[PDB]
Amino acid sequence: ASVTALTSNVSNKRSKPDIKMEPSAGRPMDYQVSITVIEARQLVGLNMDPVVCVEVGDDKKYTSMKESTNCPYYNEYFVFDFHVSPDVMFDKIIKISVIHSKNLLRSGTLVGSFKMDVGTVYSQPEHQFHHKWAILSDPDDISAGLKGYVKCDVAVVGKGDNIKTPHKANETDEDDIEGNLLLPEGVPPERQWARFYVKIYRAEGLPRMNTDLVDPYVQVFFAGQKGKTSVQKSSYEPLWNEQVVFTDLFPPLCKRMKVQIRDSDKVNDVAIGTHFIDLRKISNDGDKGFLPTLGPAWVNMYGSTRNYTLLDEHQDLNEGLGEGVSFRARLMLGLAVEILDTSNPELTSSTEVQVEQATPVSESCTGRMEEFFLFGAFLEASMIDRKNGDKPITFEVTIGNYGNEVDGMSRPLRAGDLASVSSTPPMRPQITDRNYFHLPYLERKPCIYIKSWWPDQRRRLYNANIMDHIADKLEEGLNDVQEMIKTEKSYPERRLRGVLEELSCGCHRFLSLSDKDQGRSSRTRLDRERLKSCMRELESMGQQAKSLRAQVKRHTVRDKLRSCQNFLQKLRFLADEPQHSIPDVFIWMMSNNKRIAYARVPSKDLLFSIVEEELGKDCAKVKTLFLKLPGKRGFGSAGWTVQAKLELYLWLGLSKQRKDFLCGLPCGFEEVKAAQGLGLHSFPPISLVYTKKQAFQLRAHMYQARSLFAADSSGLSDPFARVFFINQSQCTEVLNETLCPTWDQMLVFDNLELYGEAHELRDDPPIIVIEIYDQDSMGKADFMGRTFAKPLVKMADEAYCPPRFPPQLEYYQIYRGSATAGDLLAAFELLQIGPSGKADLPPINGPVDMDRGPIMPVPVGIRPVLSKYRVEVLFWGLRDLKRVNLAQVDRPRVDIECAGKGVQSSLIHNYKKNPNFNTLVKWFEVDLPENELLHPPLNIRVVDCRAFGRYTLVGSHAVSSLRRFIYRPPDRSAPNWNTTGEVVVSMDESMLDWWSKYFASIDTMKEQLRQHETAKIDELKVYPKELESEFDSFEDWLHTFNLLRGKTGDDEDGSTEEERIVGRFKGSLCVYKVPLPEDVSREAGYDPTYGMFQGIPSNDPINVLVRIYVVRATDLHPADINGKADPYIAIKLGKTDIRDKENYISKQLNPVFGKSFDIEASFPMESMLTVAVYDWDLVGTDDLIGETKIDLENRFYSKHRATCGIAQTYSIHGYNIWRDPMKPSQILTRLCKEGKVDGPHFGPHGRVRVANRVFTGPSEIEDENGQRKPTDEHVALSALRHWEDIPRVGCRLVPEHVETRPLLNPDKPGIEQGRLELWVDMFPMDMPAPGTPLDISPRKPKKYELRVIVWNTDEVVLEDDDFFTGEKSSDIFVRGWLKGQQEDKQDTDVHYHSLTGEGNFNWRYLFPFDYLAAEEKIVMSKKESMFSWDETEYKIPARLTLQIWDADHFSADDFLGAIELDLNRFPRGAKTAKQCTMEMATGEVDVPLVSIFKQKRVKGWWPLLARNENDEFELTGKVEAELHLLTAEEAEKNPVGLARNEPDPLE
Ligand SMILES: CCCCCC(=O)OC[C@H](COP(=O)(O)OC[C@H](N)C(=O)O)OC(=O)CCCCC
Ligand SMILES: CCCCCC(=O)OC[C@H](COP(=O)(O)OC[C@H](N)C(=O)O)OC(=O)CCCCC
Ligand SMILES: [Ca+2]
Ligand SMILES: [Ca+2]
Ligand SMILES: [Ca+2]
Ligand SMILES: [Ca+2]
Ligand SMILES: [Ca+2]
Ligand SMILES: [Ca+2]
Ligand SMILES: [Ca+2]
Ligand SMILES: [Ca+2]
Ligand SMILES: [Ca+2]
Repeated sequence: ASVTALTSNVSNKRSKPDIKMEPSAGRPMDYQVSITVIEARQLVGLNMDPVVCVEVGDDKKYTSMKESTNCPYYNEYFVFDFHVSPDVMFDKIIKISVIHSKNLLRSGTLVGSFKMDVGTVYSQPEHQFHHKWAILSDPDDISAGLKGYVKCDVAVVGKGDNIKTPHKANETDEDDIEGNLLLPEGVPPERQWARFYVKIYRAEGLPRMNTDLVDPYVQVFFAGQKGKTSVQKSSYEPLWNEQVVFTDLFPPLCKRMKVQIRDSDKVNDVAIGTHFIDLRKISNDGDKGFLPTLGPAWVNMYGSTRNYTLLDEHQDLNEGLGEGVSFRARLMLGLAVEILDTSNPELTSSTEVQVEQATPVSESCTGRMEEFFLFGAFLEASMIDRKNGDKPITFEVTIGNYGNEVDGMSRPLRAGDLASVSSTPPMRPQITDRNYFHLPYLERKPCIYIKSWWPDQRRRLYNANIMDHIADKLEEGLNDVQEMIKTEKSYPERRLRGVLEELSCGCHRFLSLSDKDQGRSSRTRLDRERLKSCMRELESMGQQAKSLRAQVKRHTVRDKLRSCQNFLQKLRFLADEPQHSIPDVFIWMMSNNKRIAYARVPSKDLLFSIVEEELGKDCAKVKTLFLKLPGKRGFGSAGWTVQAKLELYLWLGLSKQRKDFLCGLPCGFEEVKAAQGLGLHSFPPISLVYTKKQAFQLRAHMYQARSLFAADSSGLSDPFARVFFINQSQCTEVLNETLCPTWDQMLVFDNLELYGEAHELRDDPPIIVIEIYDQDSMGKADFMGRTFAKPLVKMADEAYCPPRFPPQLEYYQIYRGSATAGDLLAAFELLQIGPSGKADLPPINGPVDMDRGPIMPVPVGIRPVLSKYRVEVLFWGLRDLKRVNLAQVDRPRVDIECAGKGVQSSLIHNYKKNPNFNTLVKWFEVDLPENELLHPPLNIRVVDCRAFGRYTLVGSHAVSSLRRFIYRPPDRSAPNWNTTGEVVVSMDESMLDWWSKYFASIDTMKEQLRQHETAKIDELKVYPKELESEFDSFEDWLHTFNLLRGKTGDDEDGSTEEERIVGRFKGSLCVYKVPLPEDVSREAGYDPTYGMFQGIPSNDPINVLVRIYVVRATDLHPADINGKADPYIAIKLGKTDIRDKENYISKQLNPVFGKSFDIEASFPMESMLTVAVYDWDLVGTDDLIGETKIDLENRFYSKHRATCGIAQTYSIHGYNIWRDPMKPSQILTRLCKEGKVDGPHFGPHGRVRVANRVFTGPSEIEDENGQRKPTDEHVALSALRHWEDIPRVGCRLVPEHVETRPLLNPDKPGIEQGRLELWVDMFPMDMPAPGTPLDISPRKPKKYELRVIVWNTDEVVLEDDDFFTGEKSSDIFVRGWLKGQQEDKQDTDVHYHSLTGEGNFNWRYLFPFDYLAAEEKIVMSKKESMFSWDETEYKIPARLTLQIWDADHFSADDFLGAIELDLNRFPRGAKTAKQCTMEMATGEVDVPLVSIFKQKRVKGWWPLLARNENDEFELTGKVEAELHLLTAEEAEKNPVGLARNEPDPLE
């Protein structure tokens, strides 16, 4: 590829800071874990009744009990719902266990368990595992072996996540367990046991917790286990030297460990601080990796404010559930992993959590204590919330507990006797405006200085600073590439190649810097191993960056960019230091000593170094901080207002390195120092008095906004924008009833004073805060959003000349919290008033409209150049207009306005009889910018026309981008438009049904979704998503515009976007430049009454028969207390509201409906199709599982012909019968007549000519009896299948299909909780009517009867011992069933007192059962319990179970052995009892497998196995059996009796 690259910034993203006002982390979000326990195999137990218990967090659910099987089958679906933050969510433990003998009084005996947290599932490629086997292990015994496997799906979805879900085909497979384990990639299939020594040494700096002492201990949580140390009573500096040892599998699938200091109290046990150790960050896998190690090193814990209160509203911060607002404690800590030798018998095999005495460590192992100096300079404090600032305001800086004056001296003491001044002097605020204050610092900036003592682990922070510097440059470069992609700047591939080259240079630079301290003795094992890992990963990263730079091309910019995103995330993951050294710096606003708002600067960001890459990104720089409310108060409505805005200079480093700690400040200040600092050059000042000052003038060219927040009940706003710069604020004018105001207003901040000649003021200007506000009637203003900007600084010596000046308008992203609230098209420049005064400034011109007066416009050269455009609007109709106020909408009219100009539609004089417009096409002319990116949005605004000029607003939609509707002149010289040149294109049955072709299409789709990851059945096209997702929503000529009314909801609660829809406007737009050329006009026709919209179909009402075929549903959300649902299909279309409550499928979460519903709807009025799934309830209302909206109006009028899908092949009989009443010849004739194509010209019956192309195919049809007639329909359907290749009006037609539409619940938004497979046919009733609906009803199971003649038994173990003489014997009888123990169990008579294991039975079982051949499942209908309302259909595997039992007269019968013959895959029986061995039933592949549905008679010997105390299989008996499968029709013709009875007796 090309080698040319760009290194510098081109796209001006640096003038748009992405300031996060809220922390944007730890926000709660709806999560869902769906777990489908499919089956289990090879479970360890004797006569076990296994129940799978599935826990996610604390909630646990159970499957049904399967009786007397070591390989049960469940196919049961569980859904766990949570509303928690992602860190809490991913720490939840998914535990899949198998228990037995559980009843109402006794907890079940545990067989085996599997542990894996939610975050392991979420880190999967599709956030899920599909068809994987959980390795069960004994969690209480390290010497125990494998306890079985549980095949299961585990999936995690957040709000708005999309998962490719595989379709539920017939799983008639014998897939390998060991090749499909439930483990992440890189984890070995056999996992050893290991011990996690969480050594806890001591803690320092604890706050008050009783009123006033504290009694701390440390509780450690790991993988669901917990253990705690002793309580060190009455100590702020506790000392434990105690290790908490967990025994768990390695490598652990629960990857976070929660260390938590707690205070012991008899009233309530309370948390002090919480730190999470990430095991990913302290370990590496593979042979080159290392075991999880940490320490002995300090760890910093953060939480609530340390002042004592009786009730703490920020107690969740002490639990680690949010960002900490104050320093709580620091804790020496270590972690070690020792892999246990499980074969060695000397150590104990128990797994319970030990608390032992750890070996104490010295303080010198963490690094020698060094004196750190922190300096601050509050250059500016503005934008303080007026709800607090009636009283004087201080700013207190604290690092650790140093400088915490108000909460007490919990500080050890480690210039001479320099007293730390950590708080600014109090000063009364002055009014900026009605919402904000500012402190009048002016020339006197207050300063702070804090002396602290920390261990000298600066090397960790330096390495993190280097790698975070590389990550910062990479993130800035990727934002540059994305922004120049979005604004369509030329050649983004050069910028991406330069970014990759710079990333490779930084990765090479890290390796030369990080090895300069290898000789340090105060260096943990984690430091050495992580340094080696980071060096290896960054060298591999530099090589991968060079390789990816070699692959960047023009068309491949958009897919190498996400490849660089995982580089960015790997640098961010590696850049976090798990061994904390210096705690973060906190800056707090106070008033009357009450803590109000905080900022938290990371300590490594302020650290000083000689090397530029080791230097922190905020060290010796003026940092813009936005203080926020602590805890949950910074979220939502309370966190909307800016609490404060600081320009805070900060420096941190050693006290030996503080010679240049004032170098980053603006020049021209005099240091005012305390009484201790008189005559001392090195003493830091308590304030700066600036003598230099520079006059400035900021111009805010606020031209336009778009897509703004709606803060009025009409769905609109009255937005005006307030611009904040330093200590001043100015407002634009209020524009009424719009969400896209064109203010066109320049705000001039005259004679500003910038104190001090700032270092690099051109490259780092002060930030501008822009706040939108909805003006209201009696005087308040709703917060409408906030964006940030950086002005283009023009110095006095600079010329106001291109290419830098005048600044162009750019879009600044507006936010309300975290939600996007539109864009602000504005430009900002910061012009210095020179020595000559204001004459050097560019001229300020008067307004074009003289009535505006003192309001200045955006000047020429900054405002966009306008050109004439014509917007042509098609007014197709208005659908589903909801009630405005209480009344109905009766005379609607559509006013469409763009950039002040506009047109109004014809008034619909009566909405009910015909919601249509008399004039279909109207147009207006409007000046729009040359740049298509700067085009203002077009507003659709439907009003209800009452009498006497009184209009009420029904709804409003904002078309944000007009570029979809922009008519460029099409290229008709392309070879696709060529219509000349001849092109030639060439081409046990009676048991098939629609399910045959459906399963064939499902298999074809399943292999087609695996192709890109690297007799014959005619098929259809199964879509994994909606049909709209394939055919671009059928919006080829007709578009939908959802009208909205009411206020937009908040980011957490309130209204939602789908609730605010009060109607739909049907129509299209076509925007083109004026004048349009005449040849372009005649290429598009341009009839004067239709404009650009040629080929528009008839607007008249037409009756349409809508036939909805509902096939099945998958993964339905449970809506009953038993974890299941009783789904039925409820379809709403127009006035027809079918609710099929009589045909519900009871207790099924994957129902097979097989239904068809006929609804006659008057199109285009009755066109919103709502197919819903409802859980039927015996008492109370039926619950909505989910629903989908299909919008048949787009389907009916589309050029894709979405009315009826066209089949792959044509026939008039059988499973592939042609559904459409219009034959393929008629469809081809209609498509040629509508498209004005010459044709279809049928010559001989095997060919047709459509335009320049000739199709050929078979020429004869089959009329159901083997006889043939000549026909034209095969070649017509071949032409219809290749209709996309037609040159002039060719189009990909909709095939016969089954679409998978997600089911959405408004009560549980954002999470898909169902997948309804369906398809919709539409037939106009003025055409000939279709026939009967297709029989897509589910397959009736074929009736069978399996006859199992148990002849004899041999070598049965003798269970009984004689009480008087002592010889062994056994009362052998055989127990057999096919469906279950409570439904098909039959026992032979007892062969009493067998002294050798030989039994003689000659006993015939009969097992009548219903069978589905495709699913290989026995179908049976039975009640779930005795107290149940209805019979439930169950599908179980066809498995014959034969068991040997010993009959006891005075006790229960004793289980001896069993075999579970799968009737499709059971081994062949041996010819004699001698040839029967252990290897037939176990995992040896050398024994061939036989299906009884093919062989139809198998006689032989089979082994019966039982597990002893050593958990191994042993041969406890052999049985001779004669399986003989018959149909029911064969069984009635040849009847036999039970046991030995007539007919066909047995001896
Ligand atoms: C007394 C026995 C209580 C047993 C526990 C209990 O509360 O059962 C509620 C039952 C079942 O209702 P659902 O299946 O919708 O609740 C399940 C829910 N949708 C979910 O999915 O969580 O309803 C009634 O008894 C009728 C109430 C209204 C009567 C007018
Ligand atoms: C012979 C007695 C029959 C009694 C039949 C009866 O009353 O059934 C109602 C329910 C059981 O109904 P389903 O679980 O099938 O719920 C149906 C569907 N899933 C729903 O959601 O509603 O009974 C109980 O809860 C305990 C009753 C104890 C009565 C002593
Ligand atoms: Ca206490
Ligand atoms: Ca309002
Ligand atoms: Ca308002
Ligand atoms: Ca229910
Ligand atoms: Ca129900
Ligand atoms: Ca209900
Ligand atoms: Ca016995
Ligand atoms: Ca006995
Ligand atoms: Ca017994």
